[PDB]
Amino acid sequence: AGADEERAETARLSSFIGAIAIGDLVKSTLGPKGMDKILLSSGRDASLMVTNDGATILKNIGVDNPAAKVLVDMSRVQDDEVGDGTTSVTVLAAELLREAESLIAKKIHPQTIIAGWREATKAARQALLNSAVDHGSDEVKFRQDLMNIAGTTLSSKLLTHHKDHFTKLAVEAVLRLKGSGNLEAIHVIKKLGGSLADSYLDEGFLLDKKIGVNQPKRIENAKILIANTGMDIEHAEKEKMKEKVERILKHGINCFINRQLIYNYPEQLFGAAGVMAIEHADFVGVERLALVTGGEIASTFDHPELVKLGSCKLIEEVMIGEDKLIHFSGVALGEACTIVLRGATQQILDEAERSLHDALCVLAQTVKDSRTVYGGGCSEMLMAHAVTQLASRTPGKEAVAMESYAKALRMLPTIIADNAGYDSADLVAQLRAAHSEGKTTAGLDMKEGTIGDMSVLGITESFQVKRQVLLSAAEAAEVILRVDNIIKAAPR
Amino acid sequence: AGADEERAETARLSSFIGAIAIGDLVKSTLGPKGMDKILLSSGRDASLMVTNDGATILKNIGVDNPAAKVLVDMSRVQDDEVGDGTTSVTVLAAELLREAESLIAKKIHPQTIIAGWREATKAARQALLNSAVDHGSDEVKFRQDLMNIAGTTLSSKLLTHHKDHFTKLAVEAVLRLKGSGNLEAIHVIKKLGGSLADSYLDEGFLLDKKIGVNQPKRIENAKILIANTGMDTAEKEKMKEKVERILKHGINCFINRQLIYNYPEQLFGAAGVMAIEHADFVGVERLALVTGGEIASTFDHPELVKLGSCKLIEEVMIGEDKLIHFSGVALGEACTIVLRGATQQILDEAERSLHDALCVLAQTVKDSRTVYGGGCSEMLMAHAVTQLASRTPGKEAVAMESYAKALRMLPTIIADNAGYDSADLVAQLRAAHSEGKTTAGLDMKEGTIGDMSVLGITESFQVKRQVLLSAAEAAEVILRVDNIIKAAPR
Amino acid sequence: AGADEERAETARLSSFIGAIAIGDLVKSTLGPKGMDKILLSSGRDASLMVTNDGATILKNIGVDNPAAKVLVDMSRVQDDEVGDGTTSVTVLAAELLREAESLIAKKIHPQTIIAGWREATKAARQALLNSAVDHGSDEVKFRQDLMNIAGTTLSSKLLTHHKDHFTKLAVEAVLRLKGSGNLEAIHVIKKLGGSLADSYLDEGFLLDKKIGVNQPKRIENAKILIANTGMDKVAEIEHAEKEKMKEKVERILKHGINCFINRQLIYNYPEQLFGAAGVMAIEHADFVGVERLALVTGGEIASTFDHPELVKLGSCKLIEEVMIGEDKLIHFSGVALGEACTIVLRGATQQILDEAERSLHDALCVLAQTVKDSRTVYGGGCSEMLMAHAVTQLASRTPGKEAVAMESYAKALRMLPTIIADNAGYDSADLVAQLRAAHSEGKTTAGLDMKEGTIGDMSVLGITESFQVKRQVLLSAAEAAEVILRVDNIIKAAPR
Amino acid sequence: AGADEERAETARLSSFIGAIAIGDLVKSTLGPKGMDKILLSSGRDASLMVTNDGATILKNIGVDNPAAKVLVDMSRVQDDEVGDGTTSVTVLAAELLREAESLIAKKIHPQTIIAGWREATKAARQALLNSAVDHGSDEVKFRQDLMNIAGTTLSSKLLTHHKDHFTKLAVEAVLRLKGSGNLEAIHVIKKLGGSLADSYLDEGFLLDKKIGVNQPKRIENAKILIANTGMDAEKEKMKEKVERILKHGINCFINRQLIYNYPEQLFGAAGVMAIEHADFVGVERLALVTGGEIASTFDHPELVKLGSCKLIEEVMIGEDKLIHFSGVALGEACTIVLRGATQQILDEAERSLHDALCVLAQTVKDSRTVYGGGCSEMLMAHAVTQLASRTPGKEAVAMESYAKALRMLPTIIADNAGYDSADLVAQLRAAHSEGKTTAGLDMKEGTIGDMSVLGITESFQVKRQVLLSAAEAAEVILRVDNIIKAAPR
Amino acid sequence: AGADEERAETARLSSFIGAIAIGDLVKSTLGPKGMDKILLSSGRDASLMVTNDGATILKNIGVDNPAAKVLVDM
Repeated sequence: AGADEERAETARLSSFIGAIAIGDLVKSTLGPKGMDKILLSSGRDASLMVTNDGATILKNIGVDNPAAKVLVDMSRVQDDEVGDGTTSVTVLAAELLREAESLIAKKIHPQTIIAGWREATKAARQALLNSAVDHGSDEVKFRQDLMNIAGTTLSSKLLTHHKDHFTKLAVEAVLRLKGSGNLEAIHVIKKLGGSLADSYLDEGFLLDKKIGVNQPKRIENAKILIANTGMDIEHAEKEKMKEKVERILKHGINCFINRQLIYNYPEQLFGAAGVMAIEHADFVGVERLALVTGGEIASTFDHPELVKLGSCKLIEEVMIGEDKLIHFSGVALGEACTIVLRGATQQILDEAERSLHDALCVLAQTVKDSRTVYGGGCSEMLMAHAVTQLASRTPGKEAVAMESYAKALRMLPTIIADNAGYDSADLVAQLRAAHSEGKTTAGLDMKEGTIGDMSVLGITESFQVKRQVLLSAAEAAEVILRVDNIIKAAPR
Repeated sequence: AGADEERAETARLSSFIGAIAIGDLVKSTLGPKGMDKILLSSGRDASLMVTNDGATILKNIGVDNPAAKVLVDMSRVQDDEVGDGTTSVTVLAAELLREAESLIAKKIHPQTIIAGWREATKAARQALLNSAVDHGSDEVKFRQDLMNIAGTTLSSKLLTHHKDHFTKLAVEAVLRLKGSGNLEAIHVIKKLGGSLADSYLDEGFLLDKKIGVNQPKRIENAKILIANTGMDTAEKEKMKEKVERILKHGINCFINRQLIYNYPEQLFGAAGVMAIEHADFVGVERLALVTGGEIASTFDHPELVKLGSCKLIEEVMIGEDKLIHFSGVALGEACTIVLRGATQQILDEAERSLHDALCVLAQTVKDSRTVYGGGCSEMLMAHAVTQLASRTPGKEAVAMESYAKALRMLPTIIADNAGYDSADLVAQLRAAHSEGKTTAGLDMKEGTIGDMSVLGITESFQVKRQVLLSAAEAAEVILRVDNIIKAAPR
Repeated sequence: AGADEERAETARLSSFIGAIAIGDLVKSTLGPKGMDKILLSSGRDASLMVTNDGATILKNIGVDNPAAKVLVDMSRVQDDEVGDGTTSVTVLAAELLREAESLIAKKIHPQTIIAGWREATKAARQALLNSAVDHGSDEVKFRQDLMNIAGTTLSSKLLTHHKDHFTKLAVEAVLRLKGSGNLEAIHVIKKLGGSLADSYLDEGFLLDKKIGVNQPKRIENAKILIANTGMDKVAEIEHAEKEKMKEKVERILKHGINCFINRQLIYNYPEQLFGAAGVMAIEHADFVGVERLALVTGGEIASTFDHPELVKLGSCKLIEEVMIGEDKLIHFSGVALGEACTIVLRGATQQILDEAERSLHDALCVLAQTVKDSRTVYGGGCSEMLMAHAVTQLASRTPGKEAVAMESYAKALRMLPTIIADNAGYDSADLVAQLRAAHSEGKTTAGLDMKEGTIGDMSVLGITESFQVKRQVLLSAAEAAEVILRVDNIIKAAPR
Repeated sequence: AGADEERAETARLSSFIGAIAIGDLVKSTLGPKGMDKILLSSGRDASLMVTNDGATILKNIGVDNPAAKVLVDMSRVQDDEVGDGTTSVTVLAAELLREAESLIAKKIHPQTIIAGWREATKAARQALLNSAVDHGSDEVKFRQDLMNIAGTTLSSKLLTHHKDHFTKLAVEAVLRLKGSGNLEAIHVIKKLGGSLADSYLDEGFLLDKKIGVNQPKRIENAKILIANTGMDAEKEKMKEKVERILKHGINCFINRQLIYNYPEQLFGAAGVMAIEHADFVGVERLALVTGGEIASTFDHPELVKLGSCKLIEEVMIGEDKLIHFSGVALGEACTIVLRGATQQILDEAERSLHDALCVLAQTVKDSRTVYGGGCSEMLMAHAVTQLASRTPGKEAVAMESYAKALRMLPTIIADNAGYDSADLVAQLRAAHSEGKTTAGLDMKEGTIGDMSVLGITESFQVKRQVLLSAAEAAEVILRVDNIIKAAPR
Repeated sequence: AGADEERAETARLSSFIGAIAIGDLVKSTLGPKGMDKILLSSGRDASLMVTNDGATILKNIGVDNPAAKVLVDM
């Protein structure tokens, strides 16, 4: 009873406890019926932060003494190349530690057990495409573009009553995204007001800056000017003023965008002319705009006329249910487009700044991968039936490592059933029988409380989440299990 | 949170902890690789006692706050009609608690789960007699009398070097005592002197006493007199009544259970009669069944109301201690085994094992059925029970599967106390049983798997049927009782 | 603020700790230059008890909570079938625990190693029948009466200088004693003076008492009387006292009474009578001597003054009060029975002369069966080195697991040569290697000669060990100590 | 001062405790079944660092009062000029301290026991000398150059899935440098940019620097100039440098310090490639390669300078620009150079090439190796046990205690395999006694097998350094007189 | 008992409490005989604002640990 001082057995437990504590908070977030949580902290925190995405909160806060923060940091790298959907990778790693309890009972070299990871690779061969799956999106694709994985990513997120519609909108954005040059030039801004649609799709670019209170409300047959150099004895200044206007009247210029500080003198002049300019426009938006507007060659005040190409469908500032912004539309190119999101309404609403970035990635993979797997636990039960056989028929050493890996899969069906509110035990017996039969389409239906046809619901998981999780699941852990717990010092 | 008031889920956990703690101490006492343990206490304990037998130590002390004393008390009722062998019933009852963790996931009501226990009855019935119990042990029996179950009882006891030979001797004792209808006339004394044989079998009853330093050494065509009332009590009249009745009978030996009066004693020496003073009553009762008995009352006791055996009564040196031998009983039903041994705590240890060796063998003759030991029975049942869970509809299936799962730990427990990797042992073990060989089991000495029959290890059939149905009913009452509230006695 | 708090590996330590504590006290005792320790306790203890014999002290006291009393109890059975010599069985068992530190390093299954204990069954038995060389003793035996094992038992004792002579004396005591009669009525005492002999042999039983200053110097064809009850117109009553006197003298004369011994106070009137008559009486005689004496004299029925004549059986040879150099003591001697006999050692109130009494009981046991066994082995550790050279071979011979346990047993014999030499006052390191070469060569007689400072001929010295002590020690020790390490953990829980 | 004064048994104990703490952490790290380890520490570490190689972690941190740090420090000297492979030198040294508890029973003085070390030589020498182990290493050798010990050093480390091949490359480097002692002038670098083989072999030395944006890309029949003093009226310095330079035909300038701007303009037009703040370690090694020169003041060019004129150029081999020095006339010194895939594993390759390099140079020249998997150790145990009986008075005590120590090593290897060592300990003993030096513990087998088939051989140097260092440390602290102040610093 | 530690079901109660706490202040305002509330805040606030309009006051301040700010914004 009691005692804190780490050597031998105590060493494993600190890592063991860290893994179990995080699993309960993340478990609620999995699949179609996930949950949203709020957190409050003193240092560099304003109020409770509610993030649906597990990865965002783990990076943000280092709450306590036990070791687990380093494991958390690594997940971000995964996010850049795929990331989100639902947070499941951390959970599988945590459950790996649970049978370590059985390891003391084993009473043999813990490190020998590492051969189990090699064994896991054997499991991996068996794991690979043995579980029917779904063929996936051809490229662009009609119906299969969405009403799939994005909805699942959203399911945990607190907005899915109307949000699933929003997700459906997002695949349209990804299809246009491919071809130009991987992923950049994507920007979306949320709106503080609610509507049934809850989102508008723009054919151009969305920006939020204004020259000043004075100037005409809207421009047509717009000409766009982009300058690298700022507009920045007093009589000599007037010459700078005049050159700007002289070149400007001739073109018919409707809008001027400059990436940096804008000199005050021209501003007075623009208002009389009827030309709208933007001060300190961000470079990333501008560069994107150039693709959209046909581009410009930006240099010194010589920049006007022919060296400048400007799209002209329409540039205007449009009131959008509350916070108004400038909309660039009708781009001749058509290659780059912008999405405007409207939120449920709350602190959660501002996540839309970088939420889309997480959203773009799951949809982009679905269209790009051209492969998928069946949703709501369909994949997990089928694989579990196959793995149980494998341990029994491999004699001696080979059998112990494979069997332990196999039971890990059983918990996932239950986690989905438990968040459903239906009985987990009733669910387990019925679930296994349908998968055993051979119907890969059949899966967990939370709404029913019983097993049903997953395909009818339309919930499917993309192919990348299943192959990648399996490859490094057994590689990240092995460096750690090679070790018991840490070297000399007198920690904590 | 954290301070002793318990309700619902917190109440269940205390029961859970008590079961796990007991299993680790008892596990080391299973089969051929079992071990001896010594416990020390202060306050009405005398000091340090060693108990190989799990049941004896558990009954003696209620050590701490967790609740398990009542569960412990039950094992003794089992012991008189079967008991011992090896202690396995407590372990199986304890492991049933582990499934309760999966139970929280079930999250509603554990009670309909109980239906699983009757499902368990099919599993219980299905594999313990399904391999090859054996056929025989019809009566007295030549070779098959031992080098079987007694050895297994001894298996849990390390002393089984010299000791397994001792075990072999015990069945000879059971053949005369067979029936177990009435267990009585068996007396064993350990002797302080080392020898390879370690024990001697006496054709009768062994007792340590002498009249005094006078009186004849040996009697033949012996007549035996036992008196309920003492010789203690004009005095000459008591003397003459005793002599007159005595001479006609030819009285060879007199045994009295209490104080003896001196006047009689002078008489006995000249007469040629050997008398015993303050002989223990329990020996006397056993003796009565043995010699046809007698009615013990006042000095009218001699002649016909008394019956006496006619073979041989003499005092014979045993090792380093002087004892008297009663033998040649006409009845033949009751006889005595005398232990010798090296002499130490262990020699006193044999006292603990006597009332263990005797019970197991008695049961083996009556059941006429047995199962393969060394864990052979346990792995086979596990393979068969896995199929059953899949067959049954749903909720029942969930409960049926969990019971099957528990059998897996036993192969592990035998290997774990043996000295070989538990993980490696399980994989190789299952393949042997799966194949179809009943004889094959766990060979602790080997470190792998082998033929159990060669070693001579078998388990009584009766221990296996009783453990299965009884465990179900006992487990059923604890899940059913959720609220346990108690305070310190006084 | 206290507690016992121990788990898993610490539990192992409790078995470990008991063995180390016992070994340090006993090691000094072993061999020719042994050490004597006095133990004093209060509360159901009297004073100054010092025991040379390791077995006697361990049995008497259960000092503390850790387990060790049970291991101790085993040694007494060994003592019954052969006895002592020097205490060594406990020491070897203790060192077996040291390998367990190695066992954590082993880090597999400590119980698997326990298989070695099974192996020890074979290890102990090859130890048997094999080893030391000697022969037999016929009966009575002139030269071979002693100058053998008693010197060996004594070697542990600080006593062996003048005392080896005392030891020689003890077999004379056994020769008169010999038979299967028992070890009965053997009494030996000590006296406050210094002489080369340092001891004397009394014909039969020693008692420190006298009737009074007056009375005959000695009695012959003596009759011995033992009484349970004590001797304890106005003028006629004084006359009546004389009546008690009358019965005592008139029937005392018919018997021929030469000595009266009473275990209590004695009335003064009879005392005058005994002196004139020629009869020697003893006031407040010790009861323990009396019961023992009765076996010697054939006994008697001790009741009221009716006690004389036939109910009394006195043995007659010589009862006298004799000079023991300083003070004077009375010798019963000449017992017809022959079953019981006595010898006298000299020292008294020295400091530890009472340890001699403790020393004495174990020493007597050694001599009594030397004649009965008729078999012995060479002393001075000659027997121990030879067996040790042989056992190294054995560990290699047994496969796998068995070799580790058998090899440990072999090193146990090595320590004895070192202990014998170390207390001698010579360098232990030099002694061990020179010793091994002589035994290896093939000479059984050669052994450790402490006075020499090197190796010498044991047979000339007169030091031997009973064949029985070596056979039994190897069998019983292995099987009995087997029990101790078969159990790794001894615990329970908590009190408060 | 500090004044921590050591007394008899309380002096010995500090040495005893240090040895036990090190052994448990290092034991799991050994050979094929070797494992990576992580550490979190007080003070300035703030996080968990993972180093497979035991030596790297021990030098970085000096955690507590007893001094084991100095024992630790010694292992690096071994690592730079021989070294690693598997960490066992520290483990064997630690195990000998346990016996000292036994030694108090002996109770004379430690020094008498010290006789064991003369006999450590006789018992052990027989042990190394029990023979086979080393094929012979003829000199260079077509296939025995590797796929042996370097591969095993890598085995404890993960990079081995594709880096076993990298290890193979390293032996080629050692063979060309054989003779005149050992190691000098060996260096290794890694480049970001993937290839399946993951390596490029350079016949010369690899340096990562460039003169500037301008200057000829490739130089031919190059002359090398090394200056002890930096380039840093001003025009006169410019004039002296140009006049001397043209006659020599100087194609490259290497200076170990800061370089002045004026000469730089001249070098581009001249056709001479110069290197700013060149590393001294590369230069000294390079000097053996180019024949060297005496570096003085600008008077230095021509005869007082000796340059090698084969081929110097800066080559784009992938991503980061590097400069290749090639054509060593001496032949005594060469480099190697490594490539990768662009992975964490690749940077680990840098960690183990050093490990591979040191082992082979010593393995080839010493003409000795030992059988791994405990083959050498059990055989050694059998020979030593009879030896104690053989020795006289003062000889027969020290040797006997040393002999039982060897017994533990077979046991440690069997457990890390996972099989029961009890069965293993004497089954193993019977095979060594028989006469097969090639037989030993087979971790993969789970019992005993043929070590030679496995291909695990240990450098003879790794085994001598460990055994001698093992108890010398034990005997020195117990003796310690008039200790002064405290802390290794 | 004795602590403010809360999880899952007890956790729900804090959400529960926020809704009840807001209702008592607002109810007085809801009709033809309302009260009037002032609310003075210390730290980066300009004077105490006394508001009879319930919507205006809930939006202006995020007073404490319990969560109700998000309900208010809509």
